[PDB]
This record gives sequence, C-alpha cells and structure tokens, in this order.
Amino acid sequence: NAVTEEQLTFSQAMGDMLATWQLPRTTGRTYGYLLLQSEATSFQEIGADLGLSPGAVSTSVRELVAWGLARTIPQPGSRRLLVEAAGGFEQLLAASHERSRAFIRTLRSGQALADDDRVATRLVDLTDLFEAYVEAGEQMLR
Amino acid sequence: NAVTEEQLTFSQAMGDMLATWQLPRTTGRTYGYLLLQSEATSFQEIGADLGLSPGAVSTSVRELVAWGLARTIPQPGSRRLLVEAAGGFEQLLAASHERSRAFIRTLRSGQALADDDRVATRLVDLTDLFEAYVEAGEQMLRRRHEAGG
Repeated sequence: NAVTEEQLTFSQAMGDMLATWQLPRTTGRTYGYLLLQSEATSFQEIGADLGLSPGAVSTSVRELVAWGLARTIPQPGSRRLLVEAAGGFEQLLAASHERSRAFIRTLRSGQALADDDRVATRLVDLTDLFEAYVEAGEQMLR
Repeated sequence: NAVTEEQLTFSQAMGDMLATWQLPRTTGRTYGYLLLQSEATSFQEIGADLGLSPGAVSTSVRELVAWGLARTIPQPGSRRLLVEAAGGFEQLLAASHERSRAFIRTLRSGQALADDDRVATRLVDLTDLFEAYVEAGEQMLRRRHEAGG
C-alpha cells in the first residue's frame, strides 16, 4: 500500500545517501529499512521486505554493525540473529573528517612546494578556508 | 626532476581530492597543476605538462572556470587564451552543502513517516545531529565573510 511504498522509497533514498560515504547502495537501503522498523527484525524479514538475497542481507548487516549503524541481537534457542538500527552517523562522519585531514595535508604539501610568494599565499588562503570548514563540523562531533 | 615530479603528484592528488565534491579527476588534476604555476599558462602548456589531449584541456578549463577555480585571460593579437588558478573552494563546498540539504529532507521525510514514538525519536535524534554538523560548515563560510576574512 501507500505507506509500504513510502517506506521502501525512503530505503532507496538512504541507499543513495550512504553511497556518499562509499557504502554499497544495498547497505544504505538496509539501513533505511531498519530505521522505520519499531522492533528488531530477522535476516529473513529484511530479505523478504526488501527483496534481497540472504548473502546481500548478511553482507549489509555486517557493514552496518561495523559502522555503528546497527546492532545484532541473539535469540533464545536459535543461531538466528535479530537486527535493529542503532548508534548514528558519528563513525561515518569521523571517517569523512579523517579523509579531509588527509586533504589538508595534501594542500599543506602544495604550500611547501610553492617556489613563489604569490603561489604560496594563494595556497595558504585556499587551505585556511578549507581547514575552517572542516573543523566547524568536527566541533559537532565533539 | 624532483620538483617537477612533486608538482605532478600534487596535481594527481588534487584530482583525487576534488572527486569528493564530484569534480572529474582530470579537471581536479588541471586545477592542482594551475595552483603551482606562478604565471598564467596556455592550453598547449597544460596539455603538454599533464599529458592531456587538447579536448581534455578545453573541457577541464571550462569546468574550472564554471566552478570559480580558474580564470581565462585573452591575449593581445590572438584568440588563444591563458589560464590561471582563481577564486577558491567556496562554490564546490556550497554545492556540497546543497546535496546535504537534500539528504536532510530525506531524513525528515522518514521522520514524518515514523508511525510510533520510538521510531520518530530515533530519526529526529539522528537527523538533528547530521543537520547540526552540516550547518556548522555553512555558518563557518557565512561568518568568515561578514567578519572580513
């Protein structure tokens, strides 16, 4: 029905969003699904509700747990796991911050290679703005 | 020699860096090259120094100029253009901010679709933090200009 379609399209959009951090689209789709579930769900349920193969569900859940976006829960009397959304974007955003720190080092390397005052100053000004931008969000993670 | 190799590798790294903000790698490479040039350079020099086709150079320059990362300079007595690094990252970062704003609308849509309090609370906490993170960078850029920076 209409609500199922809205939840599935939200899942699809979350796949595209988490791909900005190089997570496979199926992993973000699984996350978007979990976000709208009120109770923990089995791997079988995730697969049935998203039309995913068991290997795809297993891989996605493992990635989400590794990134602090989900938690797996054992079940009495079975090896089957339940899954729920958990944590948040802190770990993904910290990883993005670290990539930006490597970018800052590349920019500072260019500053050092500059063999002309005009070239050096241009790179200093470019780098200072980017550093200010990068560390604005770092205060949010703080 | 050592300095030319270091300049080329800086150019290569800048291509990889700006691909984060969806700038094609050859375009980011051209930008990193221009950043270390003390004088405006011709299309022929860019292509020779970077091993790029005339079409690749022309496309890259047009994209950098569109993004406010380079300026083209006419030459007396010719139709050939010179190119120099210009402006800065402001436009690329603003474009990134706009993509994040669309993500926030998606998250707020899921929040609205939430059909019980536990789900809604999880989504509003997740989205509140991401939106605060996004708007910190935007406020930073806006404030940098009002202050005289």
